[PDB]
Amino acid sequence: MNTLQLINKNHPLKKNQEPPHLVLAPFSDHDVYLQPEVAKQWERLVRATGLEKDIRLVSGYRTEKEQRRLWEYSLKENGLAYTKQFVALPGCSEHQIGLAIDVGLKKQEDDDLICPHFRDSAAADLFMQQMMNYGFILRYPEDKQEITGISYEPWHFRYVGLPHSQVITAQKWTLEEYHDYLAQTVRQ
Amino acid sequence: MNTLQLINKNHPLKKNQEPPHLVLAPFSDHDVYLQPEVAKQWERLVRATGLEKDIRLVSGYRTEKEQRRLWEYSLKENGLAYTKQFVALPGCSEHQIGLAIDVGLKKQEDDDLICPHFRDSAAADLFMQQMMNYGFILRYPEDKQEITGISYEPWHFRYVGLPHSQVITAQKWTLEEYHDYLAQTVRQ
Ligand SMILES: C[C@@H](CP(=O)(O)[C@@H](C)N)C(=O)O
Ligand SMILES: C[C@H](N)P(=O)(O)C[C@H](C)C(=O)O
Ligand SMILES: [Cl-]
Ligand SMILES: [Zn+2]
Ligand SMILES: [Zn+2]
Repeated sequence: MNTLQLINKNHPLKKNQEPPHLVLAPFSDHDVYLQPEVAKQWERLVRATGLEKDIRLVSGYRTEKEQRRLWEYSLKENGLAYTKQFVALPGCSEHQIGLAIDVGLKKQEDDDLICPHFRDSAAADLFMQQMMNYGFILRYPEDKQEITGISYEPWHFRYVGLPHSQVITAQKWTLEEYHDYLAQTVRQ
Repeated sequence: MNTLQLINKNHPLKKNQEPPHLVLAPFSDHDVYLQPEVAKQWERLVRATGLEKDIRLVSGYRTEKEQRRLWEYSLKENGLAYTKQFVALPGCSEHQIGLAIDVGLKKQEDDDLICPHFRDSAAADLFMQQMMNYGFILRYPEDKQEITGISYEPWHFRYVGLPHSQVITAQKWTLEEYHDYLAQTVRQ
């Protein structure tokens, strides 16, 4: 189980890839499932930031079939442009390996399917200060769209574990750039 | 597509069972998947009742592994007796075939994933007046626990389609009793 696995349009999942072990993750108002270490660190993060009343887990594990239904729904409802921007192709979603969390605010009207609100908020600010100390990175940062192939998603966090999350966040890297960095270092 | 399939402790899913067709379902704050006709009738029901801003889809299709992890979670958090009251055994949940919905109120903060709040509100009252006209039944009514093997769940609805849901609801039947009725009637 590689917590650093790069999954995107250029690196899709293999169909022989073992489905992740899963557990039900806490701090949601519905059933969300995550790889066990991810759930454990998510829980540690929420408790340590004391954000129990302020944030919630919106989305976790999705099967490929589910990712395809999500994709097809957004394509139909929101059009190809929006969908390519904000939804990963089936086979290319981190949600399919149980290492991705979508996080939202608990006091939200509007709250949308594809783009849960995790912006303009003291809680989100605190979450962004401590996330990396529990193994999470902001997967799709602003102005990295050409590197990640995905538009800015303040709600989507990827578990990579320590110290990777701290290294990545401090350098304001994407996971793509992190792999580039590691490959360049073994190359030198 | 057997919309009347009886799934419970005494009638588990087989792995003769091909997985359900699935679509992303509307009127939720996260990704919920349902069999297509279920999602369609759910959407019609919410629009007809004008409850788009009042209720939400909490849970839909759940894989067998997910049901197992949900059950294991409840065991840890709530103990065995509570879990058996409210959570179907893995392999015995209607959620695994995509014909069940858990419904909650859209305004509820820190809602319970196991037992979503769905009583003492005008929204729930109106939903209970119209659900059966769109193919849904209250799966686990309050005075039927010896028949269903499950405690009263005001939030849990099962799609059986028309006219079945109207027949079942007018008789204050369970799906168990409905099956016994159809069986008994055939022998006439
Ligand atoms: C790129 C992400 C989009 P998301 O899952 O955060 C959004 C659909 N909720 C993915 O599809 O894996
Ligand atoms: C977990 C909730 N109590 P449910 O999903 O409404 C219970 C139902 C019997 C099932 O586990 O399918
Ligand atoms: Cl399908
Ligand atoms: Zn996501
Ligand atoms: Zn249910």
